Amino acid sequence: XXNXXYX
Amino acid sequence: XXNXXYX
Ligand SMILES: *[C@@H]1O[C@H](CO)[C@@H](O)[C@H](O)[C@H]1O[C@H]1C[C@](C)(N)[C@H](O)[C@H](C)O1
Ligand SMILES: *[C@@H]1O[C@H](CO)[C@@H](O)[C@H](O)[C@H]1O[C@H]1C[C@](C)(N)[C@H](O)[C@H](C)O1
Ligand SMILES: [Cl-]
Ligand SMILES: [Cl-]
Ligand SMILES: [Cl-]
Ligand SMILES: [Cl-]
Repeated sequence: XXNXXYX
Repeated sequence: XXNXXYX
């Protein structure tokens, strides 16, 4: 993970 | 990707 979003 | 670094 480590990313974010939101999709 | 998804991992990091820095090499
Ligand atoms: C992770 O490194 C890339 C280069 O490969 C940069 O372009 C990017 O800004 C950097 O990402 C940030 C944001 C993220 C992905 N949510 C994490 O918090 C990382 C550690 O920092
Ligand atoms: C997403 O990350 C930001 C930056 O650290 C926090 O401010 C935010 O609280 C966080 O979102 C929470 C709530 C969410 C979107 N429902 C998910 O549970 C994420 C993983 O954590
Ligand atoms: Cl994560
Ligand atoms: Cl992070
Ligand atoms: Cl999402
Ligand atoms: Cl690197």
